Amino acid sequence: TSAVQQKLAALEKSSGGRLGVALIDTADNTQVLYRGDERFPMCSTSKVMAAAAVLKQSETQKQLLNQPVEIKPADLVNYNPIAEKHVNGTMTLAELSAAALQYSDATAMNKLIAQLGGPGGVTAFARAIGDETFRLDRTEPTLNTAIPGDPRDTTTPRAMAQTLRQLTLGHALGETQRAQLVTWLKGNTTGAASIRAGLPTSWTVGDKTGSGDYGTTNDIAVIWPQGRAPLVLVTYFTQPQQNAESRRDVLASAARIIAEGL
Repeated sequence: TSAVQQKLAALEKSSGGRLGVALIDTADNTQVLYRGDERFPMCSTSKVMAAAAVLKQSETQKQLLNQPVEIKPADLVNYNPIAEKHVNGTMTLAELSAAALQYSDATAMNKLIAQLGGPGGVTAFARAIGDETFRLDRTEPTLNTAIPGDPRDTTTPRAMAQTLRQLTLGHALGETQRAQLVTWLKGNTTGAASIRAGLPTSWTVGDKTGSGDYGTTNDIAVIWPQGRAPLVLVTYFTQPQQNAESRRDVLASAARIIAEGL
């Protein structure tokens, strides 16, 4: 095993949970995995797939991103920092995608899932871009529940890193849509303590964090270092106790191991 794999095992051993990591280095297309084929609960990170799936709808539905969507009182769920300002008003699908990605607005995610025809529509998009692993089964606020061994709303680090790469660096989206997804991810407001905390400040990062119960603490990132080609990094972490505390710091450590070791 590599020095990196030994460091990630040591990190998990000290962490009080189960760690999954996938790194793709687009310089030479090498991949480094830790528990890369085990399922982990996604929580907020599934917002990337929903926003992307709406971006893909917009490739053929002109002006879709600018369509107003009513925010109704029944839509409010567990964390609504943007949508709670718009009840009985409207937000466009672009505003909903920005709110879900950059603030982790759960109401906004439920509107995106509904725009796709439910959780099966988000999963259908994953299958259409070659992700056979991702599954979304539920909606907010139940997506924040991360019961050990439950395969609902899970993916694997390997699959999530491949999909994230195809969405941001590859050809899964149209050029305008890919750029918009990357812009949204670079403007995330919730990631300062997670992968970003383990990276040199000069590197450009787009990411989506997530957290839920079982102390589930996640982050998926695309990283443009200086001096080398971009990287894609996924870090999932979940713990055995239902009310375990979030460990953004473990994700920062995994990011540091990768940034220093590859």
